[PDB]
Parts: sequence; structure tokens; C-alpha cells
Amino acid sequence: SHKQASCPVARPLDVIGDGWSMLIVRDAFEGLTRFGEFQKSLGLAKNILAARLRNLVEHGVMVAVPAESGSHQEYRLTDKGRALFPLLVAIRQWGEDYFFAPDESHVRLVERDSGQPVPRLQVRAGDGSPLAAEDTRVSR
Amino acid sequence: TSHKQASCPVARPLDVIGDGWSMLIVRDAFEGLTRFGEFQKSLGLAKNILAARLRNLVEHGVMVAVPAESGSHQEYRLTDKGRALFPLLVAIRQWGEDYFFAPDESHVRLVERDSGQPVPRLQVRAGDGSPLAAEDTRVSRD
Ligand SMILES: OC[C@H]1O[C@H](O)[C@H](O)[C@@H](O)[C@@H]1O
Repeated sequence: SHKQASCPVARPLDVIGDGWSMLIVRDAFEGLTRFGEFQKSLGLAKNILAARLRNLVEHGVMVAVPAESGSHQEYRLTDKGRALFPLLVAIRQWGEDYFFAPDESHVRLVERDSGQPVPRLQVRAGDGSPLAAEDTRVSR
Repeated sequence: TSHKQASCPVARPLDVIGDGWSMLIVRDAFEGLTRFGEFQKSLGLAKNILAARLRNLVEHGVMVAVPAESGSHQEYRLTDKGRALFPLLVAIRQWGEDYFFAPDESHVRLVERDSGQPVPRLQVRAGDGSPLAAEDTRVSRD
């Protein structure tokens, strides 16, 4: 669809530009691996979960294989899929920052050893200082 | 808008950006496009449909559509909420750069205006500033 856009922002939208793919990815980062685990987490219709998972596998974000004991089938993040972590954190932080009323609460992403919330993910310059959007440009 | 009442902070934003085009309209906004005709020539998206996605970014508070201060046309401008997408945008661009191009393929680069020089890869970091792997985090009901 955008697969032959020259744009690095557009190509990935073919894979993650939908209402569910990043939530399957969120769940995989939380340790879910089985089709039925995803279905019950997402509440998503089986055939529709099937299509989103199929697409993630076709795009090399996940690999579906048999479990070690051969007792069932699992889906795991590839290196390409694990690389979605910064994007996932950015989506989470933007949701935290803009999508909840003052009286609502939500889960937090925390350091395993700390329990301390993971800090805001910032764009930084080569010197390590905070870099604002207006101090960048896109070059051909 | 089917994640509107989800408890999850990842899910609620997908109502807004979980599609093939929203983040490209936002891409263009960061590049200084503000007029309907500019987005249309940039995106090659059918006009009526571009119009719908724009009106929907406005409804979700990512942009506003205001009369141009001199003249007879409307301008689309990022709000604070919309400008706050820049990290997310960089993250998408870099994942696209890392995994979506043949080694033979060229593409545009995000660079520092002063020096630039490609903007450094994003990095999830711990409180102490050190790189933090997904496996070193967890999701907590605090
Ligand atoms: O990342 C967790 C926290 O970070 C920021 O302060 C958000 O705006 C806040 O609401 C959220 O709970």
C-alpha cells in the first residue's frame, strides 16, 4: 500500500497503522504468546485477530512457531518486532499525557528493579541535549 | 473511536493515529504544510477523504482549522497535543529506516538544523540515563 512510498514514516504504517497491531505488540511485550491469550486480552473477534496476526507475521514483526514441548503454538516478536519498543513507549506516553481526564487512573510502565516509572522518552541532539521539532528538518 | 474508554494508555491514541494516513498528515505539518491544497499534492490522497482525516484530527485535538490571518482560506495548525507527537513520529521514522528499506535504497533523513547531521536514534532510558531494554521494564497497577 505504502510499500513503495519512498517515505520511512509511510512504509511502517502498512504494518502498524491500524487500531490493533500495536496492542498485539504491547501484549507480546507483556509476555502473551498464544492466539487465545491475545483474543481474551483484546476482546477482538477471532477472524479479525487472525488477520492482524497474519499481517504481523507476513511483515516479519512476529514469528509463529510451536512451543518447545509441542503442546501448543506461540507467536513471538522478531528482532524487527522487539525494535518497536521505543515507538510503543512514545504511544503510551502520548496517551498518558493527552487521553485521560484528571480523575482517571491507568497502569504505569516502570523499571522492573525500581518499580520507578520509566522517564519521558525525548528526542536528543548529537550532544545529548533535548532537541525540539523546530530545530530539525527533513533533508532529501 | 473504539478505544475511547479502554483503560490502556497505548490503546486510546490508536483511535487517532492507528490508520494509514494520520501520521503522514502530521509528518507534513512538521514540515510546514498548513493548507488543504498542500496536503493534497503531498499525500496524493483523494480529496474528499483527505478532508475527512483532517476534520478528524481536528476533532481529536491534534490540529485546529483556523481562517488565515490575511486572506480567504483556512489553515491547519498543530496544537500543543499535536506538536507533542514529535517523539512518536521520530520513533516511526527510525523503525521505518531500520527495517523497511533495501540496503540499496535511499530515503530522506531527519537532521539537526544547526549542524545536521542525522538526529540520533531514540533510546528508552532508565531514571539514571542508561539504555533500558523492554525486558527490564514491566507494566504496573502501581
Ligand atoms: O509516564 C507516566 C506519567 O507521566 C506524565 O507525567 C503524564 O502526563 C502522566 O499523566 C503520566 O501518568
